[PDB]
Amino acid sequence: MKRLVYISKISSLEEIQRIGKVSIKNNQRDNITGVLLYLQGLFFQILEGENEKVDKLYKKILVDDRHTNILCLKTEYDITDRMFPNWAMKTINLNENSELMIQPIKSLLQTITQSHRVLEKYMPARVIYLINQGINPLTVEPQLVEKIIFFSDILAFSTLTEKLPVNEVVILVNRYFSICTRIISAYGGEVTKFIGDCVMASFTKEQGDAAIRTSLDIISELKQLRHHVEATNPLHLLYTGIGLSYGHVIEGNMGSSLKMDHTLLGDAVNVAARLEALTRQLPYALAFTAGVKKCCQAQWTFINLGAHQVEAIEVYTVNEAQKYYDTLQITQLIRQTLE
Amino acid sequence: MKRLVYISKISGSLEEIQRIGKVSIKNNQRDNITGVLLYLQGLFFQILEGENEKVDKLYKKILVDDRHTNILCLKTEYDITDRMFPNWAMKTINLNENSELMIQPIKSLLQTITQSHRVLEKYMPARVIYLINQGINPLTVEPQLVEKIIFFSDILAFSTLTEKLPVNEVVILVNRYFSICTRIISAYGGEVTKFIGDCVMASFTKEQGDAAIRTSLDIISELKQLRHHVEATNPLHLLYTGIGLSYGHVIEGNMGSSLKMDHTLLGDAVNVAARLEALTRQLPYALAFTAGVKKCCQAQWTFINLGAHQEAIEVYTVNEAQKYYDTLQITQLIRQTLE
Ligand SMILES: Cc1cc2nc3c(=O)[nH]c(=O)nc-3n(C[C@H](O)[C@H](O)[C@H](O)COP(=O)(O)O)c2cc1C
Ligand SMILES: Cc1cc2nc3c(=O)[nH]c(=O)nc-3n(C[C@H](O)[C@H](O)[C@H](O)COP(=O)(O)O)c2cc1C
Ligand SMILES: [Cl-]
Ligand SMILES: [Cl-]
Repeated sequence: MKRLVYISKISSLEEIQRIGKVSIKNNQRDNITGVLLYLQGLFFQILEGENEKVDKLYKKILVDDRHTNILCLKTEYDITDRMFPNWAMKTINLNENSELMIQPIKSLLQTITQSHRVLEKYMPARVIYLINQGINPLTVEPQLVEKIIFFSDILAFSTLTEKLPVNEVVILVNRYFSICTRIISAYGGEVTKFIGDCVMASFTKEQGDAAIRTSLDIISELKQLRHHVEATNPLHLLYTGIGLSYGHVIEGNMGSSLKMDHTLLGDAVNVAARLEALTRQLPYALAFTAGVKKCCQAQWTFINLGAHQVEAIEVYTVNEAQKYYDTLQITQLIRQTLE
Repeated sequence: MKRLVYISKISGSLEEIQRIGKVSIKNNQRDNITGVLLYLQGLFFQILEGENEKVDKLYKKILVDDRHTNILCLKTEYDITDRMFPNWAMKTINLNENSELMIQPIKSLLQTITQSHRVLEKYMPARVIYLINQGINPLTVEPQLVEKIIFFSDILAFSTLTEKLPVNEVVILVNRYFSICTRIISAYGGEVTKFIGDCVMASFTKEQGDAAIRTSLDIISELKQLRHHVEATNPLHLLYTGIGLSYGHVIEGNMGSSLKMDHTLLGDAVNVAARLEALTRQLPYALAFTAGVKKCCQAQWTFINLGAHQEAIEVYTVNEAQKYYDTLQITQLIRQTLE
């Protein structure tokens, strides 16, 4: 038996009662007990029952359109007892509870949960996934894994920061991060960090083609954006270069009780970064290693760009990543445009 | 009138908890402070309301109390119209001793969300924790151009250490290095912003020039003590660092999309500090910084000019940062030891 807890965000009061009625019916049939609280636009649900049976329900609740931003906070895998043996699904509306002695607990709960939701927006997606799976991020051991590492950043970003107002730079950076995160995630990748204007992400060794396609789609969407906007919009000057590496990296949660983070340790991270920087002096906006190339099964036109020093290593690209522009001219054009 | 909420962990008894309750009633009666103290599973929740001078005066007293630790103020309300608890000088509730069944769901939800909250706090940038502690929602703060000293430190010959050490040995070594850097940076008023691979990124204000140099020297010194504290079979015996400091304008604030948010620092100084840390590999000093950092220093260091490096930039260090070893020889030692 196992018991899990999740919180969610509500997307009218009668419909909630309908939910509760359905749950009472469905859960008694499956020996599932639990509770549904709601307060100030948030849902709280505890569910317990047979391991297989709770999972089917949770999948239904996940795809349910009535709530969004679902996060499973805790899972307990071999519970000796149930917490609510008699409740198929007790609905408790903490909004219309006016009892004074419950008001401090209720107020603290709302404050702490809202604060928790704010913090969730800064978490690495890999930690959120771990928590959703019932794994303690603080105790899980890091592992060596084979990964494709993705690095991209904004062309001539120092020139742009030098010549643009604060809000313009932030709007531009936010648009860039938005387009990178959306495309990376669409292809199954995971964004690791933003470092300045750099986007760091990782794909699995089975996602070589997806990484190439992510890189091409980001470049392609930037080119569209550049001719979507007027020439007074800074977005008209947004270009990117992309580096990809493949290797062994130690993935996990690192640090101390004072400060934690999710990190990838290994040479491939630095190689991807150097390759991304190398695209400035290349006729292509995407550079990757032989290891990345070997993870690809599609019929790309790989182009060998010789050995370069980051030891020297072979550097490849695909034909479709070729620049329709000259890079040095572009940075000068950016400089002159901002005069 | 001011109302604030905070949570804390108990350091290190029912009669002692009730003694806290009685002292608070007396003092709060004196200063027209009302509120609620709540205890649950080694955790403290307290709500305090009153006029500004008195609640701050009490809060400073509460921070220094040795009975609780890891104090975080979650919300602050200013010039409030009403009191939330007009009639309670200090109502102490021990939810551990509450056996009521109807309260058990809310009590369980509070414990779970608070414990998850404390875990999430560890992953936050120190600037976000700071903003929350000031009763400011970090998500509503607008980015600002500010003058910052940027700090970068990483592990020497880390590529060799990852290649030749087991995963668990690498993790113990990186955790200890992160543990040491975070403690010292934080002790000196610096803010750790994130870990990138084996690198620690932090920022200091322009008024903390000496504190940043002292932070760097202290980390180096503590690594030196540790290297001779341990046996030669311990990976910690081979742990060295290089440190880079830069000074310049950076944009600070929340950036990204609905898919991924983060606290980022945008600016030329971020890249410069990273390159200077890497530059220490080929210098007889473990610390390298720009001229702007040197101008932020009021203490009488022996600054040493290491010329210009790559537009070129001028590099400085302090005589105190000199290595008692040759760096190439130390790298060869690291590889020869691991055979
Ligand atoms: C917040 C929330 C909690 C829910 N909890 C339960 C639950 O505990 N048990 C249950 O059977 N259904 C629950 N539901 C939704 C129903 O599973 C779903 O609407 C219905 O069962 C679909 O019926 P079907 O299986 O015939 O498609 C919940 C929905 C929401 C939005
Ligand atoms: C969790 C916790 C909550 C506390 N709350 C209050 C409080 O609300 N009011 C108060 O005067 N002291 C509170 N105290 C303790 C104060 O520091 C107290 O005034 C101190 O222990 C004794 O003060 P005194 O030396 O001036 O007599 C609290 C302590 C703890 C650990
Ligand atoms: Cl693929
Ligand atoms: Cl990382």
